[PDB]
Amino acid sequence: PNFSGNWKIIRSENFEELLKVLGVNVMLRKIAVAAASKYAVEIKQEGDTFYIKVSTTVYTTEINFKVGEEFEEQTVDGRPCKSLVKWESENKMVCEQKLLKGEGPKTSWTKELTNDGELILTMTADDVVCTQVFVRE
Ligand SMILES: *C/C=C(C)/C=C/C=C(C)/C=C/C1=C(C)CCCC1(C)C
Repeated sequence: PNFSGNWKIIRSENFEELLKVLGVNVMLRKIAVAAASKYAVEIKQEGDTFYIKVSTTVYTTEINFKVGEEFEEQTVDGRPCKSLVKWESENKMVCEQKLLKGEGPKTSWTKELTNDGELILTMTADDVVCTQVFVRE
């Protein structure tokens, strides 16, 4: 597959519920949900190496990794973690995360390229799964 692209969000479900599990208070959850309404994901993929830039209106972050090699990023609620991405199939990868310090919910994410040109991101905290769908810009 080629995940490369400038991806624009078209749907976001269960994001507030995810943030609630992660301990974010109500007003900030609503504000974060609003920022997700228009956010972008830019992917450059070369073989098993990924460069990912996630951007909202006022914030941008980069996530760089090679599949199967541990790296450091942050959880959704911003806690530093160690991460490891593996393929689950031709067009889907899964990332397991472990907190660098302390305890907290078990978090992870997945990225899938569908056959109709959508990118599906999921983000999980314990029992709660957020699903977001993007198309290429
Ligand atoms: C592989 C693609 C990944 C890991 C995308 C991750 C995206 C996020 C962690 C998005 C986080 C956001 C917040 C934590 C609040 C502001 C809105 C978002 C959706 C940009």
